[PDB]
Amino acid sequence: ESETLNPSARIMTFYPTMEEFRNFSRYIAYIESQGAHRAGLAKVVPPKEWKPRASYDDIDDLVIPAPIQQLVTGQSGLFTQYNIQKKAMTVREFRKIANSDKYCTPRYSEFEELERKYWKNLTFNPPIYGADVNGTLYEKHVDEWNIGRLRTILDLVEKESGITIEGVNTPYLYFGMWKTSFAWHTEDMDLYSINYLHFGEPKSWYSVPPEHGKRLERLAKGFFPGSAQSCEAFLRHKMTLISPLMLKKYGIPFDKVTQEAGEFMITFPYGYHAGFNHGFNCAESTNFATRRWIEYGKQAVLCSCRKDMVKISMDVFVRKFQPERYKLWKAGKDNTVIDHTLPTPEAAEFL
Ligand SMILES: COc1cccc(CC(=O)Nc2ccc(O)c(-c3cc(C(=O)O)ccn3)c2)c1
Ligand SMILES: [Mn+2]
Ligand SMILES: [Zn+2]
Repeated sequence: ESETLNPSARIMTFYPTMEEFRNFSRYIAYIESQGAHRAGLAKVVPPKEWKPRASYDDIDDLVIPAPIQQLVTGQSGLFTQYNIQKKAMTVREFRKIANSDKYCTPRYSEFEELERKYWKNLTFNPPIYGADVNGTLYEKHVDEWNIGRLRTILDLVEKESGITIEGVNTPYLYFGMWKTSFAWHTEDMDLYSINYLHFGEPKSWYSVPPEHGKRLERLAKGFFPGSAQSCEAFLRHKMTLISPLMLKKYGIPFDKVTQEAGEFMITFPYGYHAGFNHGFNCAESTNFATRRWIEYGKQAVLCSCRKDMVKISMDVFVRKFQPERYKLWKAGKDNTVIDHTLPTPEAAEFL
């Protein structure tokens, strides 16, 4: 029934109308009814009728409080990325640097060409990434797909505890330049992710199907035995880069997609993704949830070596949506196995 939907677990692209696009949670259930989640990542092109801001020509004095210089070390498809924190910076300053001859995009024809230059020049001339900036670039009046208030059940965290977790139930802005990267990771508590590329050069993405996630971890634990012994989930450190050739060489299935300005990317629970920016650009993102996430949340393996890391209490979710399992769960007897192929319950109206 569900194992027949998207059996190649390939990344799918959707073009909703305006009526379809009005309701966020339902559209997510819809693309899951089509098996999009099996790829771990999906692209949703919004209608030409739509825009979250009239103009971005007024944002150059916005502060990037904590820019990050990305220093990559390693060879032949395997890399560790170190962060060097630089002093605060404005968007206009960031733009100048990004566009300067030292840091700007090299010339290319096909995307494959830029892909090769990225994996060969990754460890040279470390770029600066304006990541994890608190804020949104949506006008306050836009009610469709507003990253600051998506109204999913993730709201239960704030609603019943008051806790805000920056970037997780609040938006982050990312200012990229050529060769800035995000390492292999799943989301905090294995939540969903949504990413909107407001403007600029493209952002390319790699993804591994959730049903093969463990194979990627097995491979990673084998290449970084030291890290694996020191932490139960070292990939959440967001430092590990692994080229597609390396994945191919060891038979991890993956897919890749390029996100262009004005497009959304959705990641799904336990979907490993990575990628890099093509040039100066600006993206907004946050996490969200569906009822299907709850079981992922109950089973997520967290970082065990840093106290700073993100942990959401699952208790309120299991009481409200799985009350008959609560005593079993709280007593450590909930042996439920996850089927990565089943769509979230909210998809019932489409099947
Ligand atoms: C010691 O290493 C770190 C510690 C704390 C925070 C970070 C920053 C980070 O990668 N944050 C983050 C956390 C979760 C994510 O989903 C993304 C992310 C980033 C992008 C992107 O760069 O556009 C795309 C997809 N995901 C980024 C690194
Ligand atoms: Mn992510
Ligand atoms: Zn750790």
